[PDB]
Amino acid sequence: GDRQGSKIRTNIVTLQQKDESTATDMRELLKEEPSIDFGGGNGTSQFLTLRGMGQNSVDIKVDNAYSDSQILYHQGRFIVDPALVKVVSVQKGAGSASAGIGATNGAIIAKTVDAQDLLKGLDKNWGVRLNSGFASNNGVSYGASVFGKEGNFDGLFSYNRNDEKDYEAGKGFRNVNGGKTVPYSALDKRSYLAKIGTTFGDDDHRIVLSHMKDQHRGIRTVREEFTVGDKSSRINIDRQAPAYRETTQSNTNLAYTGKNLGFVEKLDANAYVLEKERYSADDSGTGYAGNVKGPNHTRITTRGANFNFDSRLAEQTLLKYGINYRHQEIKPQAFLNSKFSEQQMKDRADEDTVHAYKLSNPTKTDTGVYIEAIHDIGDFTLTGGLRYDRFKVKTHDGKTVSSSNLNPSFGVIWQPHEHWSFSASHNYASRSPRLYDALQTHGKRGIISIADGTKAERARNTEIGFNYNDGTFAANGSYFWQTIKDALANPQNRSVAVREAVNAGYIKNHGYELGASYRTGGLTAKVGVSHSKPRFYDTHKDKLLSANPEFGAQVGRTWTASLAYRFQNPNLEIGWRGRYVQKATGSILAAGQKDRKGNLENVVRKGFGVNDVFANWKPLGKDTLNVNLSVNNVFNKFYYPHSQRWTNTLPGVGRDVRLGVNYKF
Amino acid sequence: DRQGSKIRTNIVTLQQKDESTATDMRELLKEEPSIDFGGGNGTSQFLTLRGMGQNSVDIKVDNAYSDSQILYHQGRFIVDPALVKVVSVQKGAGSASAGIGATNGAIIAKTVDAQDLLKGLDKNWGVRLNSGFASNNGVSYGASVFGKEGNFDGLFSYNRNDEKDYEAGKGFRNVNGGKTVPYSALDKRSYLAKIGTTFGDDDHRIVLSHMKDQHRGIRTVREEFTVGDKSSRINIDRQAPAYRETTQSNTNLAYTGKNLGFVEKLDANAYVLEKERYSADDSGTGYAGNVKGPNHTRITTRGANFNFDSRLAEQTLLKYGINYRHQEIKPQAFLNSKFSIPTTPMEQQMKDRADEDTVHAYKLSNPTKTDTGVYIEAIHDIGDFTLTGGLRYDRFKVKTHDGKTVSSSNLNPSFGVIWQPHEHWSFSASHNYASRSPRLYDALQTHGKRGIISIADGTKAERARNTEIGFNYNDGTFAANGSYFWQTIKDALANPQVREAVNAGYIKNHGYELGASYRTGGLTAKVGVSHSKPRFYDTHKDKLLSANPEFGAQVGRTWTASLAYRFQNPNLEIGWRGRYVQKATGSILAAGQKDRKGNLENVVRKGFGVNDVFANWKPLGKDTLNVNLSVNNVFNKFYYPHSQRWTNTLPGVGRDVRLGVNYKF
Amino acid sequence: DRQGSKIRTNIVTLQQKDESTATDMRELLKEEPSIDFGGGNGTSQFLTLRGMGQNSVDIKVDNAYSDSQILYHQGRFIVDPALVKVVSVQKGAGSASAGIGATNGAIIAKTVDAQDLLKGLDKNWGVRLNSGFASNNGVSYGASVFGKEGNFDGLFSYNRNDEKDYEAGKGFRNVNGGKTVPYSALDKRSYLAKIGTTFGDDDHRIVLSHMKDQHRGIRTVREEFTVGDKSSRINIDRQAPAYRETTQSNTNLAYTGKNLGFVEKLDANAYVLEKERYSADDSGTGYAGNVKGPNHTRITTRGANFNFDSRLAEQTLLKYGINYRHQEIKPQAFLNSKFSIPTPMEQQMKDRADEDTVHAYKLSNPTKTDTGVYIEAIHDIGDFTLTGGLRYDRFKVKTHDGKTVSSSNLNPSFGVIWQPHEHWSFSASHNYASRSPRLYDALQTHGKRGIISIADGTKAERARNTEIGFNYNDGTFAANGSYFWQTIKDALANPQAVREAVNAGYIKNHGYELGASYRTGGLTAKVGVSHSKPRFYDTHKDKLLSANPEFGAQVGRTWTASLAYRFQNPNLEIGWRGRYVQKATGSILAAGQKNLENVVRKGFGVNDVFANWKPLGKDTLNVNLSVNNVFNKFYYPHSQRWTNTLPGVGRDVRLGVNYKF
Ligand SMILES: CCCCCCCCOCCOCCOCCOCCOCCO
Ligand SMILES: CCCCCCCCOCCOCCOCCOCCOCCO
Repeated sequence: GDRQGSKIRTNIVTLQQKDESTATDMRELLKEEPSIDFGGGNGTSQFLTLRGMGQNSVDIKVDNAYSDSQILYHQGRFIVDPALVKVVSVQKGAGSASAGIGATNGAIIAKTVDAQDLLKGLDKNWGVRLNSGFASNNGVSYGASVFGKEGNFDGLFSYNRNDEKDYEAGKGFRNVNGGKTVPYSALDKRSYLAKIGTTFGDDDHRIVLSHMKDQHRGIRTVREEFTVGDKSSRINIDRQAPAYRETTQSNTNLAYTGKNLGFVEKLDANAYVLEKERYSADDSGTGYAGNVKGPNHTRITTRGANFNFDSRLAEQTLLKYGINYRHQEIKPQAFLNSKFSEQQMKDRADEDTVHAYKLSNPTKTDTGVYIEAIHDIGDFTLTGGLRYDRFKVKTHDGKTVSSSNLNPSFGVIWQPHEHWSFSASHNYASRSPRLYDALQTHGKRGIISIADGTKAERARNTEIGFNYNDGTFAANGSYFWQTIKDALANPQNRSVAVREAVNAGYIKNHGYELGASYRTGGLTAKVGVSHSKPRFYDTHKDKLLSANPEFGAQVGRTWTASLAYRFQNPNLEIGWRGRYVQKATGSILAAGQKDRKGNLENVVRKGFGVNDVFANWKPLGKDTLNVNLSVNNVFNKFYYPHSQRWTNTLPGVGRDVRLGVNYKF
Repeated sequence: DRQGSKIRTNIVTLQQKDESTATDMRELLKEEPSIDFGGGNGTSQFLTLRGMGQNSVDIKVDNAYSDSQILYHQGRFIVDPALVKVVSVQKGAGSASAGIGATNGAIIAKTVDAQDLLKGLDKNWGVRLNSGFASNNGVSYGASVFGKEGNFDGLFSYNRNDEKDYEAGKGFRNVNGGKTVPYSALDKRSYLAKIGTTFGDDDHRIVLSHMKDQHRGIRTVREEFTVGDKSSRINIDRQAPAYRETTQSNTNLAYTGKNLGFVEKLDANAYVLEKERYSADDSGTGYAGNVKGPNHTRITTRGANFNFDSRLAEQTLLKYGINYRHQEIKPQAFLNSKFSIPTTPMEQQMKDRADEDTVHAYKLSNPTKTDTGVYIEAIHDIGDFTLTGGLRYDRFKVKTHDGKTVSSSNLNPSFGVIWQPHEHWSFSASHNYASRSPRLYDALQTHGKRGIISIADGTKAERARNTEIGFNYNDGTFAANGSYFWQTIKDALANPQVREAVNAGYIKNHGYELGASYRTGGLTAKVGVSHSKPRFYDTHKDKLLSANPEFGAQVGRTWTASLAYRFQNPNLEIGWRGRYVQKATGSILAAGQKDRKGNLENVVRKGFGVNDVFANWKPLGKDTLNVNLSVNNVFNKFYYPHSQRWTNTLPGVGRDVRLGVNYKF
Repeated sequence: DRQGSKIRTNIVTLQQKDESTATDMRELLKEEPSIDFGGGNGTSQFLTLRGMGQNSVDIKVDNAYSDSQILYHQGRFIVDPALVKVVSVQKGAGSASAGIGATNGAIIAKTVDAQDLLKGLDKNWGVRLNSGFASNNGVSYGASVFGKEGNFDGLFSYNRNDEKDYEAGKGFRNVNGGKTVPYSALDKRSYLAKIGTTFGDDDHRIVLSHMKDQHRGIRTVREEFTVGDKSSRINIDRQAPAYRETTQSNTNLAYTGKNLGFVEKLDANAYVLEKERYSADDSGTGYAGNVKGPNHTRITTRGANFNFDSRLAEQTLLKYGINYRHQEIKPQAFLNSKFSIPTPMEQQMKDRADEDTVHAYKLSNPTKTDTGVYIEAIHDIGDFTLTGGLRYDRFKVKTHDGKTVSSSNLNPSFGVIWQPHEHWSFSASHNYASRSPRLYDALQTHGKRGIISIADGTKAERARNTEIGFNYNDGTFAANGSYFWQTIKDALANPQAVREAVNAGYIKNHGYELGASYRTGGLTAKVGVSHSKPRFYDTHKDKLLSANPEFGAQVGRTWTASLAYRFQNPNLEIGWRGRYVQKATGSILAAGQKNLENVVRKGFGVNDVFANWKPLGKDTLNVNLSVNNVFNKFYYPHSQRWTNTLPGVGRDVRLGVNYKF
């Protein structure tokens, strides 16, 4: 099983569990997980943090494809729709050698659903699955899926839609027209999956071809992390200029797995193309896009491939080795550059420089080779590995800078008794600079480059853990220490017309997680707690590190608990679930954060509890029909989650009563 | 049905509807002489019952209904008959169990169910496909899947009707000199999703339902008009056509329990009904505040109804229950601050300048209206008399967009007698009181850019006093019915008095309806005639009632007739149908209506007659396959219907040849 | 087929199309040397046949076709092959039964039917799913449901093809220095709805059918160009991209009765064809009158055809029938009143009197009515088949000023086929046909730029097409050849404040086509070449004929070939396909196009490799892999303007799957 205490949590959500839930986003789906925290709002209003660390350092992997770029820092990076997914797992902090590219701070890892998963409940080779959803606060959802198998072939198509209105925050929230809803938080969210696959050669070989699309549309504000405030605020209707928007994530993926190949005992490979888009119907009121009148379209394309081989050197020792490749390219619609604008000469001088550049699409190439030995001796499992990682960054001025890193990793698990493991690991990993914001790449605000020696961030993550499980009771614990050198955030002047990415500091993180469960005769009891302390230490004279929630947030210590009971007759689980986040204090920046004026901020944030009760009934006895009812945020709590800025941005959803149905025939 | 012609239950049956070629209520209910629809597609249409408009008459689907509107230049939304299984009608003030607002009657529809679709089939699941062509000018299709497992049942239906600009009858010429009515094309879609359980000896049922009904296309600001000459008020610039979606959605939870002791039967309903207007650009829409780019306007209607039947004795039933409805209108944004009165002269701009300040100073909230009623009704059979007594207590509460709140309440008695002396005869009389609360202002004007719309301090509900008599003859071959009615309605409200909603006068209506039918060996013959005379008497100094079609129309005496013959081999029915409306004369306003420049309008409306031939064949003898052929408006008559404005707005559909197949397996 | 190469029936089969990865006609018909398509996506494309453009060549689906256009800066709409079950081609002037306007030929397509989809299945209903992936750069999918109960049948197909800006071949650079062609992305959707009945000993059939084909995306004013440098006439401002939908719809009622006695066969068709352009904002569109906000422009085409075959004797068939078509263009609004000539004085005064006249016109939707009656006798004697025919064609044009002008024509046709041996045919035909004036551009009909009328005597174009051919086929080897000569009198192009459609010259064309094939046990080899020479000759003093690609292009001599092997086990065909077009020279204008242009168009080759696999052996599952333009060749095709408009798609790797159950 999982034996690194709490640092690798495999299959946190299973498809069969997910079908008993009423959630239609990751935020509600992973709320029992204390180290994970989502900001408020719909879609890409949301930021995610893991052990306090943001999506600058934590990735969401679906079918083993992931970008590390972003569209705009006033919104978070795209979070996949769980309707597509069959499993979610998590890996925290710096990973081992087989972990892939950029594993400094960890990842949400998801696999899309397959034909065999959907056929599960049925006694035949094809099937249909319908679902619908109703939410009082305030949405409607449905989907369908058709799937099957003939000879050595299988396939599926799933369409899902979730049409969500402006959500009502908890009690006491008032929106400036004096309503209870959060302006421009409506989103029409659609996804599809198309898969075809073949399994051949004694079932030891499989090729799967997959296309996924995940899309959000609606009238959204420039800056999705805020709504519209009072006309006297910086977040008023004019500055925030809502306009129709679509933001999309698409992935075509080819995947192969072979087993018992003689020359190797298992091989996994993946080649994909991931597209991230922003489309806006009018960008006149969008400063960041260069105020581009009418439709505007921004792309990020990610091409990747991974190969992974497992070779057995002896009954007790496995050798994993492989290679990762990823290329990312950002495409503005048009470069804007030529439009960039008593001793101002120095400025006309600057003006003439920007105009003089001829800009190209920025790219970034990451590649890595790795080996890992996993050796079992006595009731110890020892893991040794190494990665060699290089990147190359070509910014929009054509400037190219690369570097490379050698990253060792060591891990021990000890399992003395059959109910016990204990763990320790010491993992190094590196993470290449990120390209600037895709939406700002047109270069209208000046040129964004990279300094000559700039290098990758490099993490040294040490941690210990234990797992207990005796079949009734379970528990796990993790303590971790993280240092990351050469952190990069905002660019340095070389006057503010031309700037360069630079290493600018270091990062500390440390903390703990506990979890326990109790299982008997239909009763399922659970508790968990997590606290961590991300800190960003400026090292550069112009202090360029950032408290942008993308990097992290100092989240309150977080408790979660659940209590559920499953009746033998009728087949019905009812239960309660709560999440309590304590009061939090302090910026992620050790020197503190400022305020557009430049003034110290006394970052404080309130604790709050959210409580939910739910029910799953299975009127037919099988998992072919699920009727689910939930009432989330029972007490209609008014609150702001912690992973976002601390000023009063976007509250949690007020109370919400949901009825979902899925049905398989 | 024994109130002569005042309650017509099941005017349209599903099995009849499958033999028809109609795709809207207007064509479906054309044999009904008291019902009249204005010209044009979708919400261009106004409906009148006994000459009374959608201000006083509601369409109820699954016992959910709003009384609000989007904009007075269009009619209120008329459900797609593709969704429905039955249509019924109740005219004038209803009895106590009728629900909220029953002063003038209602079209009442129920959506289709699993058991209705399984009708023709000898199994527990099925599919239904349909297809339609219309020469003038459209194409339609749909599919439906439905079934039953254990105590469960469900269905999904999709229907689409893609209609082009229609050609009017002969001699119509459109201003480019074409024969089609500009911007009358609509792409009309509907869905139904339902899931239900029947349990407990078949005496209990819970059904959960979602319906969506949507029209899209390039439509004019003001759908009651097309585009006229560039010299008219209805020219291309003023009418500024643009893409639009207008939508009716309902999620509905319905419960019925039977044989529960003291309660012989219980019916209950809780629902959320959404009405929406979406426009892709509202720059040329004055009424929306000339809002540039996309614009959404919402009306949300939450309701619940509970209804109990208790049996006090074998001949007496007691009905009692409670109705609750909350309506809330949501503009996309209040506009308030941009209130502006042009100079254009005149030299009394003074007070203007003042009013401009008045208006910018408000803070506006979404208007709401809450209606609630408790009622009791006894139905007593003695000798060959059936007596009905009832009472309703109704209250409302109106919160306008300035936050002002005004309520009132009413106690509404109702008495009804049916006498059935012979088995072929009934005679009837009723004396029914009912009330109807003020309507909220137009949803699309709620933003307040044209000024503040409030409600005066003592304003109260309209109150109807409807007396009527009737008879029903039926001997198995020959049938007939007749109704005479008289209607007084006190405290009529129309245009506001910052302006406020006030009571401004009273309404009269009287008239009659006769019908008769003749059925014997294959032949079926029918006739019907109806005439009413709605009159609106001003009481206020500013004359404040309105000749808007919403309120009503003086419609010509209307005759309908049909003759059809069902052959036995093939199973084929061929028939003629005709509808003839005589010339009508006045305004609905007793003192006369005035034309923009304030002059009295000499309201005159031509008579016309429309003839239709149709055929229904059943190639297999069962009802599981219908092939329907029709030609409507055979003589390609050019005319204007009466329920709309009298100037020449939107003509009837010219001649139209239609083919429709439905098939169920 | 026995007219050498002039009539190619069933060039594309449904069964073949299912093994292909192509999602447009251009890639589907690339092995056809006489057909050439311009560069770009959707209506950026021009078609030529024997060097003749869409001004004279039609696309007929289910025997319905318009001859009107939206705007001359884009080509006429080309149907999506996802709808079709067959494509066929008829070149030059047709015989009498060919329909209206058959001066220069037509691509001919039939939409798919229930029986075609049921093909591989052993039951009365079925589903078909498909998906596509394209590296450069798109994704596609669709679904179809279909069946049969008693005497009746029906189908619904939906198809969608979401295409990104395409990357051109190597060395192309776009002005932001990318490799993609700006605004060449299109979201392309089609659906088909059909219901039919077959009755009366299977000798009678009625089919009702509705089809819609639609392209949407951000597109430029003038789709034949992208966006060039800000110093060019094709810069971002002039080209003002904006959201656009362009749509072809057809509702069709079709009847066929057989062996009805005297009448051996009857085919009839009555249909309504809609062509539509919708734009979200036309402010930067000069041609639409700079109409602010949404704008939509329509062309409606109502037609009917009736065709009878009567057998006068075992050896002689008589065909006769009648063709009717009405076309009406509808602007959103006439604009007429705002005509304005920019500000010498002596011309100014003329100018200001001009706008007064324009402003006095009250304008109506232009219409055109075409009708024709025909008879053809087909007579078989010895090993000769002789064909004699006659058409009488009239038209009536009502332009936007209400002016009406008609003419009529009597068009004879003669054809001989001689089949001396069973492996041999030889052919000749001498066919006259006429083609009525086309209405001005739909999108310009508003008349803001002035009034567009028709001169008093103007008449139809009239083609005299003579040609010879041969067909060899012995079961293993096959070859065909065609030579043709075309003269067309009274060509019309550009108008003579108030301007007038006129006859302004003539057109000549000649050339050849040759094909050859070789088929032996799984192996299939094919080659072809085609060369033609369209030439427009001004007759009018103001030189009025046009070099726009609508009318044609001097394409380079074109070679195609392919080589494929089909293995028995697995059921896999792999092959190669080439299309090389030689360098070209010259205008279609005999006197040259203008400031005189020396027209030169470079040659190029395109190579593709492809595989089709049937993992189940039935035709119910096809897995398709192709790589088109393997060597990533950078080029401009010839059926477009010679300047450097829109290049060939670069290299593109595709996988497509269809499955039937
Ligand atoms: C618009 C983007 C969203 C749609 C996603 C689909 C796009 C196309 O993707 C291609 C990937 O292939 C999926 C294969 O599905 C087609 C084959 O159907 C299944 C037949 O195989 C079952 C064999 O028993
Ligand atoms: C200018 C006039 C000529 C126009 C002709 C165009 C006609 C358009 O045809 C297609 C649309 O048809 C829709 C109406 O459907 C009529 C159905 O009649 C068919 C009878 O079939 C009997 C079944 O046994």
